[PDB]
Formats: sequence, structure tokens, C-alpha cells
Amino acid sequence: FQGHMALVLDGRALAKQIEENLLVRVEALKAKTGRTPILATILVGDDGASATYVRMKGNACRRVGMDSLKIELPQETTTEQLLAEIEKLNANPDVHGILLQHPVPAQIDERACFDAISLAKDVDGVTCLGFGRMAMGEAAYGSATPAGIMTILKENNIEIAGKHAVVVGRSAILGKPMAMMLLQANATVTICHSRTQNLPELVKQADIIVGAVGKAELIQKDWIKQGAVVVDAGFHPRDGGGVGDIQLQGIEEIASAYTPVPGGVGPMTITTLIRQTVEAAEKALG
Amino acid sequence: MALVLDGRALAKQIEENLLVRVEALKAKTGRTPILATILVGDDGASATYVRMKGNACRRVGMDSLKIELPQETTTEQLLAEIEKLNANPDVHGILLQHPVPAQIDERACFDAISLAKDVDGVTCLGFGRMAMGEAAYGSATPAGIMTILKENNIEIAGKHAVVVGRSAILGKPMAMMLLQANATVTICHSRTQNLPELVKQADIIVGAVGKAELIQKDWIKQGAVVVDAGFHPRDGGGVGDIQLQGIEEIASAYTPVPGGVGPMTITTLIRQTVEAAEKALG
Ligand SMILES: [Cl-]
Ligand SMILES: [Cl-]
Ligand SMILES: [Cl-]
Ligand SMILES: [Cl-]
Ligand SMILES: [Cl-]
Repeated sequence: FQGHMALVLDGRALAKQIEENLLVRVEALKAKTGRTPILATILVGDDGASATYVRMKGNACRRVGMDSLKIELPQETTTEQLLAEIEKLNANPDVHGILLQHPVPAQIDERACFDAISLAKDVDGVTCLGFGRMAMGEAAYGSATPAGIMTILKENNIEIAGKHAVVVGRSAILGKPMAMMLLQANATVTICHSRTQNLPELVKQADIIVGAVGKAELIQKDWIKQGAVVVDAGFHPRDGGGVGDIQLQGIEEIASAYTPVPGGVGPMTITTLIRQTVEAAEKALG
Repeated sequence: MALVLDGRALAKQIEENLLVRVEALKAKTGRTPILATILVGDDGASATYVRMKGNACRRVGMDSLKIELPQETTTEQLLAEIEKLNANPDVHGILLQHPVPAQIDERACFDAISLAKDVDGVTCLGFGRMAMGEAAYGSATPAGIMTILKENNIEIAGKHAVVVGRSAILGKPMAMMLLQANATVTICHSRTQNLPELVKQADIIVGAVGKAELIQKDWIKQGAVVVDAGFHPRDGGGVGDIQLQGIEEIASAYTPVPGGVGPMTITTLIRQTVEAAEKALG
């Protein structure tokens, strides 16, 4: 019975492992050039979850020997003001990557602002250009969460080619890039959303299921195919352990492998961002 | 029983008001809209397609700038030509006819076309913009298919669409356009297992494989909407990527081959050129 239980896809462990390599790379770069890699983080407004995510990302920068430039803008910031701040960061040669923490206050055209980030500094992978390049096999930083997921799958030797992957959710920065990344890895990919009919049946057809709906435990455990690889990209704070977008209680009897929540996708989102920032700094300072 | 999704008729209809628009623009500005067409090398089908596209331009009162480059053209040479066209204020749209000779990095060359002139919808930036709901010219073939479906009042929202093929200029944009129209979308390709199974569940099936009659009639769901984007010339009538002989007994609606998707590929390109000229000149 112990042997037949699902493989835990341990994002926490993998993130720590990647960070050890990032640290030596950053220290080498600092020694050679005298300069520290910088991630600019932009936090617009007062959302508590956003503030926490930015704090965690800054901490990850420092863990690998980098630092962050913390830009904090008021909740009433306009699109025009945010664009101007991004252009300042684009023009600053000391800034290697730019993170705009989503979701910005809703009066701002978030897409316009994402698209203003220069490709070379798009270390969270949010630009339309970056998405298009990735979708067509050209070099670009990938959207952090789905790229982190691909890394988890590859480093745990999960078979993707020829498998049926079902991505539930189609957001610009998660579901859509996830789908394109899985397609590039030769999965057959189905993309579902709030207007999908027969969702339970489509999920049951999936060899690989990605929950990206932002609704706690929406994906039911009885929809999961026996032996499926289960990736839960959600996080919803709860007293006594947060939960994701998938019912994971007892998942170890159903899945061949799964990402826990917490400790699965979350750490790899942060670490992917920081890795792409190290790559951007290595390029800029070389 | 099937509705014939008549691309020829729709193209003709659309060209009527494109001609009105172009004649109004010429009268106002004294300038003729120009599509630059780039034919690289000796492929016969490519030459035919480019001529058809130039003819369509002329039917709606525009003109073409015919660029013909040799089979042995290099990536560098083609990029240089595209950059000349980008900076030529007399050129409003640029078409690079696919597939270019194998030694050329076609994707690099597509991506060199300026967004404002990307009237065939081939750039990575244009694809990404489209996929995220931002304004951009759409890849001509899939955008034409969307127009056919919409003009024929085909229900897309909530339907299970299956796109067989994932090319950068056809299957991938087709998938994203159907997704924006609120279809659930499955994208299949040469590594798909159980393709017949998946096709059988398609409410909307798009054949985008470039292999004659690969998609079998027996795989088609009763009542499906069947879109065949293939064309393979044959004596006494070309065929597409789907077996369509007898399709009228199965499909609720289908695109014939020829006369379905093909005319609408051309029309979409010309429409987007009219749009580009109106923006540049108006
Ligand atoms: Cl707010
Ligand atoms: Cl792909
Ligand atoms: Cl011509
Ligand atoms: Cl004619
Ligand atoms: Cl969409």
C-alpha cells in the first residue's frame, strides 16, 4: 500500500534545490562585475495577498544573493501613471527584471501595463509578445506559474508527450500559457473555462489535470482518472492549512502523482521568477 | 441535410463593401492602398496563391506590390526586404507567402513584419495580442473561418471544438479564436493518441493537418459543424483534410472543398489590408 500511493511532486524541495544553484551564480556575477542583480517589484494598492506575495518574492531574491527594488503605488494609481513607472524601470540599466504583482486595482488596464514591460525584463512572463514567442517555440521568459509547473513535471520524470492534458481555467497569465507549454511538450490539450459543458467528463478523460480556476476545491476528486497526474495551482487560505482548486483529501489513492497545497506549485512560481531574473542579470551584465 | 457554409458567396458579399470603402478612401486621399506580396522561390502553388491574392486586391480597388525573390534567398536577405517594406510609406500591408524555401527561418521573417502591416496575421506579437484579447490582425485562414461561422449563425459558445493540427499560422490561432468565442477547445496533433475518439466528441471539428482526407467521415459526430481547411489538388476537383463525400448526411453544417475556407482566407487578408490602409491614410 505504501508503494502504490501517489508520488508527491515536492515543489518546496525543488525550489530550495534550484535556489542553491542560483545563489552560487549570483555570487559569481557579483564578484566578476561588482553589480547585484535587481528585480523591481511593483505593488499597486493595499491587497493583503498581493503584499504577501511581493514580500515572499523579495525574500527569495535575497536568499539567492540578489535584491529587490520595492515600488509601492497607491490604490488609485491610473493606467497612465503605472505605464510611466514601468517605462522608468525599463530605462534603468540597474533593473534586470520587472514584476507587476497581479491583480492590480481594477481601474487600471492591467494588460496594457503588462505589455509595457520590456521583453528582456519580462521575468514573470506576462507580455503578449512573450506569450506569443513561447507559443511558437521562440526564446522568451515563461509565465512563472506554468513554467514552474513544467519544471516540476520534468524534474519528476512525468511523461507528457502523447498524454491528454486538461487545463481548467484560461487566464492570460496561467491557464493559457499552461496550455501552450503542455502543447509544446506534445500533450494533447483541452482548455476548459466557465462556459464548458460536461466538465466532470472532460476532467475524467485527463491523464494530466491542471486546476487553474481560483475557486476552492472546485475540481472534484471523483472526476479524476485513476493514475492521473494532478496539478493544483490554486491557493485559498484556511484555518488549519490552505487548500487549492482541487479536492486533494485522499488524492494519494487516486493520482499517480500530485502537487500538494501548500508546498507544490506555490514555491515553484516564486523560484521560476527569481531564476528568470538571474538569467536576465547574467545576460545584461555579460 | 447539412447547411453548406458557402465561402465563395460570403467572399463576394464582403468584397462589395470593401470596394465601396476603398473607392471612398482613394477619392478622399488620392492614394491607392497597396499590399506588398512576397513570393520566395519556385513553388507553383505559392505562385498561384499570390496571384489570387493580388487579383482580390484589384477587385476591391487596391493594388499590389509584387516582390519575387529567388529560391536560394537567405534569411538575412528576406529580413532586409521585409524591413524595406516596413519603412515604405506607400505599402500598407505585407504578405509573406508560406511556405518559404527550407533554408529560410520563416518564423524570424514573419516576426520582422511590422504589427501595423501584418495583414495576414503571422507575427508572434499579433498572435499573442489576439490570444489575450488585444487588437491585432488575425491569421487570415482561422479569422476567415470565424467569419464563416458567425455569418452562418453557428453556435460556438459551450460547444466542444476539436482542432486537428497546431501550426503557428493555422491550428494554434484557430484554437485561440474558438476559445475566445467560448468553445471548449481540444488541440490535437501528430502525437495525439485516440484521435478518432477525440474527433467523435467534436461539436465543431477543424481539419488543419495538410494531409488529404486524413480525418475520416466515420469519426464525425452526428450534427457536427465540419470545417476543412485543407486543399490538395486532384483531377476533377481538389479535396481537403477531411473525407467530405457524404458529409451532408452527418454534419449540421460544413465547408465544401473547394469553395469554403479558401475564398475566406483571401477575403480576410484583403479586408485587413483595407483596414490597414484606412488607418494609415484616413
Ligand atoms: Cl483596489
Ligand atoms: Cl506546440
Ligand atoms: Cl499579383
Ligand atoms: Cl478577379
Ligand atoms: Cl479566451
